[PDB]
Amino acid sequence: PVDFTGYWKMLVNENFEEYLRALDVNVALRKIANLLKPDKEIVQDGDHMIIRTLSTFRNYIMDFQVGKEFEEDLTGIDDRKCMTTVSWDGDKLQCVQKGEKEGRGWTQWIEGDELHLEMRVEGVVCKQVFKKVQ
Repeated sequence: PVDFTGYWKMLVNENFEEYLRALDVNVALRKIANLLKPDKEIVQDGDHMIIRTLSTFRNYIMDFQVGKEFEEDLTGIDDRKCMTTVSWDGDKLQCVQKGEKEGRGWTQWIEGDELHLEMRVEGVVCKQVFKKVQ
């Protein structure tokens, strides 16, 4: 129902250190992650989506069909593998990442001209907000 396609620049990044720690990211890699302001480059065609999380350090690429469970390789983040499903919730995207960590996933939606992303694991919540450059 919504088209997320765009290059979205980060404006807000709350509790990211707390989220990476809950994934057992070691202290040096958390130190550099503090420098980063990852952007979202998204291309979508219907239920097919590529979400490229771009940073000067390391990118993370997601490439998926909404509603199709897939083996997600989170190499670069915590190098785990998850059984992951992205689903439509109205205009919102809900992601459940099944694996070692409880309650791992995220929610993505657009409010106005703002891309919103909440990342969760073990009850830690990271809030990110992005905007296209007008």
